[PDB]
Amino acid sequence: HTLYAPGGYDIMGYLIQIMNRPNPQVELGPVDTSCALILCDLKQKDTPIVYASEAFLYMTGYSNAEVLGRNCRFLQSPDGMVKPKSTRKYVDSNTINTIRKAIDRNAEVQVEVVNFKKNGQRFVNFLTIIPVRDETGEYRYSMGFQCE
Amino acid sequence: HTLYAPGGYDIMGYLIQIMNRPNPQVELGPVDTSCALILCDLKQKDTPIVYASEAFLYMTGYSNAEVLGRNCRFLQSPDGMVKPKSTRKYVDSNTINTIRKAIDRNAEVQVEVVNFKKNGQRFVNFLTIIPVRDETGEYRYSMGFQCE
Ligand SMILES: *[C@@]12=NC3=[C]C([C])=C([C])[C]=C3N([C][C]([O])[C]([O])[C]([O])[C]OP([O])(=O)OP([O])(=O)O[C][C]3O[C](N4[C]=NC5=C4N=[C]N=C5[N])[C]([O])[C]3[O])C1=NC(=O)[N]C2=O
Ligand SMILES: *[C@@]12=NC3=[C]C([C])=C([C])[C]=C3N([C][C]([O])[C]([O])[C]([O])[C]OP([O])(=O)OP([O])(=O)O[C][C]3O[C](N4[C]=NC5=C4N=[C]N=C5[N])[C]([O])[C]3[O])C1=NC(=O)[N]C2=O
Repeated sequence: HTLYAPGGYDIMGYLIQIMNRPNPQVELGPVDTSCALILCDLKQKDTPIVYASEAFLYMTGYSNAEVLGRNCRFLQSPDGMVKPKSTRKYVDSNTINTIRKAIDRNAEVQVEVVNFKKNGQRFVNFLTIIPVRDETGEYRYSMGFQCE
Repeated sequence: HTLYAPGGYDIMGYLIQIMNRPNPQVELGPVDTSCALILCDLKQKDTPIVYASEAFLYMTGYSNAEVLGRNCRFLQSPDGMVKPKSTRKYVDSNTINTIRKAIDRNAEVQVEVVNFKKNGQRFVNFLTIIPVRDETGEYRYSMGFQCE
């Protein structure tokens, strides 16, 4: 059965994997459940978000139906309109390249980035993205760790 | 919360210890952030709840103040009144028997029990209880996974 994971993903399992991941690159610190986190599909074009907890939804002001299927970059514009390769007027291009390259290289990244909520409120997001290997060792997803 | 998840018992740590238990008696399956969690200390009088995740609070409609320091059986009555060794007038007593026995033998139990929310709403609770063994063999904590 899958009664304890209606979201569709064993988030507890990927967090455990990260906790014990060999040679931890960035310092994650304490994550439990109430943490604002999301999971993206690396095996799907533009790494769409395939799971958004809560906390994350509450924080960003977005619903589960508003974020699932989209790339987390929409949080970079006060109107949630962020196209790939484009130039953000309020977010450091440098920062996002660090995130971009780390992701393509399956490398860990931890930065501070300017994000925006649905209503348009700006805020600093202490983000960290750690790739996740599936049952077979291949990196199929990436877990997102957001914090205001 | 501030960073990602500090204030509290090492819940993440027990979830890890639990998934890696090489004696699976019951099947937990995948677990996400929607899973209501509670940690109980079997060595304290009447196995009181020492930790309750927000999902549990949200599910049972009670607050942290209201569930902390108490035995989860309070959920077996629409008014929160459930004294030990007493006959409940709604619940299936076999489910209540099975649970208690399991808990006394430090055995994993998985049932569907009849619970009640703060507002009186009745719900079927897919309850799974797994005790955590100590590095010394002793069982102090027991983790409960509940989902309507
Ligand atoms: C979000 N959380 C979250 C969670 C998870 C699980 C993942 C995988 C990622 C996030 N992110 C990041 C977001 O999804 C995305 O990865 C990020 O926006 C960067 O990637 P992308 O594809 O948007 O990059 P793009 O469009 O190329 O823009 C970069 C920027 O840099 C300039 N650029 C381009 N080539 C360059 C250059 N500068 C210098 N040198 C070269 N060679 C461009 O002009 C662009 O402006 C999350 N994002 C978020 O904001 N918040 C989270 O919580
Ligand atoms: C709750 N979650 C949760 C989480 C965690 C971590 C634990 C450890 C436990 C739970 N539970 C269970 C609850 O706290 C409690 O353990 C459970 O209700 C059983 O224990 P208890 O103390 O209530 O038993 P009691 O009072 O002895 O009553 C048994 C009952 O059965 C009948 N009986 C008694 N002797 C019998 C007999 N029938 C037949 N033969 C004999 N010899 C009587 O009718 C008794 O009244 C959680 N509980 C919950 O409801 N929801 C959760 O999510």
